[PDB]
Amino acid sequence: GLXRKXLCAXAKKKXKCKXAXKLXCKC
Repeated sequence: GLXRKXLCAXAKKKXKCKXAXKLXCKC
C-alpha cells in the first residue's frame, strides 16, 4: 500500500532486500 512507499519498494527493490513493515524504502 501507499505511492511513495510503491516508488520506494520500485527503486529500492528488482535485484535489490528482504520482507519487513518498517524496512519500505530500505528493502
